[PDB]
This record gives sequence, structure tokens and C-alpha cells, in this order.
Amino acid sequence: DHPTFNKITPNLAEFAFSLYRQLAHQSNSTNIFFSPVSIATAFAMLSLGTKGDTHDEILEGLNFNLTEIPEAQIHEGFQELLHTLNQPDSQLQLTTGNGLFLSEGLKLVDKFLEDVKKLYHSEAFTVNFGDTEEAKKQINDYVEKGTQGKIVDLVKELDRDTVFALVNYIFFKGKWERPFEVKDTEEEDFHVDQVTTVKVPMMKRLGMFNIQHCKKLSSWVLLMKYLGNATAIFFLPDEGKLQHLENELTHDIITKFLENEDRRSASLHLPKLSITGTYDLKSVLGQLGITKVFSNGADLSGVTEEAPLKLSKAVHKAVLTIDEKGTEAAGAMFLEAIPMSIPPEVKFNKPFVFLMIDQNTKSPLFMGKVVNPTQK
Ligand SMILES: [Zn+2]
Ligand SMILES: [Zn+2]
Ligand SMILES: [Zn+2]
Ligand SMILES: [Zn+2]
Ligand SMILES: [Zn+2]
Repeated sequence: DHPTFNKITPNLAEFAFSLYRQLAHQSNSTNIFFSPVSIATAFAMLSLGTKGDTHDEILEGLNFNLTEIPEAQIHEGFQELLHTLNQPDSQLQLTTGNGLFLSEGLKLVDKFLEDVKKLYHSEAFTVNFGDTEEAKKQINDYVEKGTQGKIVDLVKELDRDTVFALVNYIFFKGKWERPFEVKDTEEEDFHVDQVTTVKVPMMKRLGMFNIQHCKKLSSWVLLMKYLGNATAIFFLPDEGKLQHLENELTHDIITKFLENEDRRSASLHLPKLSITGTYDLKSVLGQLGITKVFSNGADLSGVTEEAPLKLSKAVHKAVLTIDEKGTEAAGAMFLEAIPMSIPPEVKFNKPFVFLMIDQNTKSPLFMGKVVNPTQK
């Protein structure tokens, strides 16, 4: 009977897909990119300072069923996971932070201040929202320092009555276990749709890949490993099957693709790009059923005993960069031969979906859809 993160990873997966479809329904002409694990962890942390329905609503909102699993194990699970995710010091640049900002006019509960800081290794600051421009600068300064300037001016303006603000961000850049030759990267066409074309740098390599064409999903399924036990899963939907692919993704199916270990020879064309997702959590989580904590009825007596408090603003920003880089230090020479037959062509020159997974812990680090590679 030891604390484990094994129990919640399945639900994190379901949460990834729930949020994804919600966003995919709102618009289908825009890129989608977010971190399931980051968002879930922040709110799992927040819940510790809430009580009653407000509390039960947050967890249910993250796809948990309080009868299916004990409340105590949900919290321990996120604590373990965080200690595993919050320090994968291999050569996978993964910086992620949680920053809480509360008005100086509130008497805060110690216990809460200690959990966020010692257990969840997150930040809790007091600020004077009386001076909006000053408060704003403090929030942005924090995120800029944490991302090393990789993320600036996240907040544009604070509301007059802002009393509690949450900021979650994450940045990622990996190294392929098997690099692409920078030389082969050439400018090709990316077909946004029948009449829209975008010029983009296309990486490419002919080789053996863990690739398979799933008839259930009507799509090509490609897995590529990063150094640091992180696995990228790309999905290239057949003509007119983007929606079917989106509606059919479930955690059970992902678990299966990861069992395939057979390789195949293919010509792969993958765009070189950088995408970012920026979302107003109050707006998106509200649709998923998480509303109380953002309302006047909120029960945050775990944060401040008697004062009427509510989460005024919550933002999430995710940034990912993908290129041909792999094993640094010099060109570790690989071997490339000529096929006996013409291998299949798998070009990601049209809208596609991808998912990033920590092979170790099996948690969904990222999920997204690229409709336009230059809409970064
Ligand atoms: Zn609880
Ligand atoms: Zn710790
Ligand atoms: Zn202003
Ligand atoms: Zn379908
Ligand atoms: Zn080719």
C-alpha cells in the first residue's frame, strides 16, 4: 500500500479527449494545443482549498468518479505524478509552472499555502489588485522568468474586481531518438483545405518506423520516440475522415497502439513547426461542468476562512517546438539503405492530430490538432 500515480493516469486520458472534443466543436478552422496533465494538476491542487460541491465538482470535472475511487487516493496520485513529471531531467526540455495570485486584503489559510508550496512545488503570491497594471506586471514577470523569456506578456489586462488569479504554463522541446537530416528539409505545400495552401518546411526521411494504418480510425498511426522516454503519436486521417478520427479516440485505443512494436519502411514527411495554445480556463472548463469555483457561490474556505472568494481568472499557455534535432555532440552516423520495393508515402501536408505521452508514467503531456502550421 504505497502512493502511486497508476490509478489516475487512465482518467487523465479521458480528460484529454473530453476537453479536446469540446474545443474541436467550438471551431474547426483553428489550431488546438494544450497540456492535459498540466491543467489537471493545477486544478487538482486548487481543489485542496475548496469544500463541498465546489470540491466534488472540480474532480468530477477532471473525469473522476468519487465512488469509483476514494478521494484520498486521487490527491496522493497527483502528488506522486507531479514528483515524477516535475523533474524528468533527461535531455527533454520540459519547464512547467503553477502560480497563484491573491489579494493582500485576504487572511490566507496556512495549511493551503504549505501544500501548494511543499507538496505541489507551486508558487503562491499576494498582490495588490488595486493597481491593475502593477499586478499584471508581476504575473507576467513571473511567467517570463520561469520560461526564460520564452513566454512574454501573457496577461493583457486585469479586471477591476480581480481578486484571485491562476496561471498555468508549459514549454517543451525534444530531441528525436533518430534525427532527420537538416539537408532533406525542403519547402512544400500544406493543404489547409481544397483551396487554401500554406508553404512550410517539411522534414523527411525514408526508413523503418513504428507505423500502421488503422482501419478502425481510417488513419495512418505513427509513433516516434523522443530521448527521455517521451513518445509522440501522430494521426493522419484518410480523406474526409478527420471527424471520425476525432470521435473515436479513447484511452483504450492508445494503450493498444503502444503495444505494437513491429516496424515498417516508409517515406515520412513531417512539418517543422512551433505551435502554442492559449486558453481562458474559466470559459473552457465551464462547459465541461466546472463552474462553482468561478462563481459567487464558490466555497474556497480552504484558502480563506470567511471572506467570499472565487477564482477570478485562470489561464493556460502551452508551447511546443518540433524540428529535426536529435543526439547532440556531433553527427552520430546512422545507416540508410535502398528499399526492395517502393515504400508507402506518409505526408503530413494536411490537417492532422497528435498526442504526446510520457512512456514512463503514461500520462498525456500534450494533445493537439494542426490545421495551419503557420498559425503559431
Ligand atoms: Zn479532496
Ligand atoms: Zn516534493
Ligand atoms: Zn492597463
Ligand atoms: Zn465515426
Ligand atoms: Zn516521400
